[PDB]
Amino acid sequence: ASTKKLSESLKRIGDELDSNMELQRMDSPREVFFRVAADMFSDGNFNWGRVVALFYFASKLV
Amino acid sequence: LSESLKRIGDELDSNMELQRMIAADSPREVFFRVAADMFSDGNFNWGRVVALFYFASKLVLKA
Amino acid sequence: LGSDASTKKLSESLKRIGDELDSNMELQRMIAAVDTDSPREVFFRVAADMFSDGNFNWGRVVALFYFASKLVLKALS
Amino acid sequence: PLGSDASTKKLSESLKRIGDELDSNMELQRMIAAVDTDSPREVFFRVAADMFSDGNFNWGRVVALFYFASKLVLKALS
Amino acid sequence: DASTKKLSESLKRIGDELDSNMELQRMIAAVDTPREVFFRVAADMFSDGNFNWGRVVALFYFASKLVLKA
Amino acid sequence: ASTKKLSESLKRIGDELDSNMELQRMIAAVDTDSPREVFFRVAADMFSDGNFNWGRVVALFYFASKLVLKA
Ligand SMILES: CCCCCCCCCCCC
Ligand SMILES: O=P(O)(O)OC[C@@H](O)CO
Ligand SMILES: CCCCCCCCC
Ligand SMILES: CCCCCCCC
Repeated sequence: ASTKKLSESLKRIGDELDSNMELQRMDSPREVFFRVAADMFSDGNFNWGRVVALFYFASKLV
Repeated sequence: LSESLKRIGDELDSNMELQRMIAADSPREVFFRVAADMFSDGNFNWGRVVALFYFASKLVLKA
Repeated sequence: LGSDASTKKLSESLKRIGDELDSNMELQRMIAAVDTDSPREVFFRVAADMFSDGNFNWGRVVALFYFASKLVLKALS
Repeated sequence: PLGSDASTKKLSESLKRIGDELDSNMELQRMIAAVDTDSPREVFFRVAADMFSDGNFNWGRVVALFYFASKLVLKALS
Repeated sequence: DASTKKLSESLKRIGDELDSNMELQRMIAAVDTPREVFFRVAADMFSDGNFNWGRVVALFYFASKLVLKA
Repeated sequence: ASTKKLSESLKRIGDELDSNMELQRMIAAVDTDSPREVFFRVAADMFSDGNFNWGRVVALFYFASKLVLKA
């Protein structure tokens, strides 16, 4: 029950990110990444979850 | 999109139950058990992969 | 441009290991036969089996990395 | 529900056998343990330079060099 | 084989100029114990909107020395 | 603030790298049909002396990464 309560949480978070935001929204890879990254951190909040979402976004374009 | 990656990472950062469940040893064995239970069904959507990476990246900071 | 008894012997063994990986015909056939349907399920099935016995050593990580990188290239074309 | 996948099992069983030969090759681990614990960047370069001295840059060699690199980073870490 | 000599000699001087820049080494060493000063420098590096690749490598040079101290 | 001086030095270094026309000229003159062999021959020549300082690895990463864009 220990690992099961944690995996169902991440599984619940993962599917709700996949169904809420119409993702897979995707000319020049480097520019547009730094374009959204500058807009992600216009407010000086560099929280860790923002880097993780920005990490996957960078690997998507490659 | 810029606000999409923002609120996605923010709500994942603010889930008090998730941050409490992550705080609950031997990191690699639990990560393998968590990853095996996450994809016990047959869907490997990006959100689960990101949430597993977010769990792994948080799991390596404690070690 | 420089060697030693130990480093030269170490280099030839790593070179022999890497060459036997790429020339293992049966290994290359199994890798080339993976489905382009979902390489994620294949990668998960492989990783789950490689760490099912509760044992984790870096040779298996390295072998999983060799397959994952080849799986990425085949799924690109 | 993930059921069976016999062809993937043949592959994962082979990769698992390959990774265990690397970890249990006592001749390889002896050579890895017996390289200078002083300048790990230097010995890594000389190994890499000799591995690709012949014009062959196949991916299996890169992975074998990455394996030696990964073990090299751990020895200098402990 | 000689065309390599000029290029490798320039990259060699670039790397040595980086590590032997005493003012730069002092500034990198004067940081505090973590991941947030990296973003403070990063957002300060790209505030003019220029994301040319040389700046990313220069930031990688700082981050790698920053992560070694950790 | 305190990081302002360091941020301007890294930004200056990055701008000097990309604007070094003689360096960009040499990187652009690399054989596109064998970028791997050119890289190894440059890397072996860079460390032909006994020095393996981290700055040289970063410079090698700059040349290698620019090599991957053309490839
Ligand atoms: C004491 C020097 C730091 C230890 C680094 C060892 C890593 C060697 C492998 C290099 C791979 C790029
Ligand atoms: O020759 P292989 O082993 O396929 O690797 C080549 C790859 O590194 C780029 O083409
Ligand atoms: C112990 C199995 C870990 C496998 C990671 C799951 C990633 C699949 C996309
Ligand atoms: C050849 C890969 C060098 C990176 C070493 C990483 C060690 C874990």
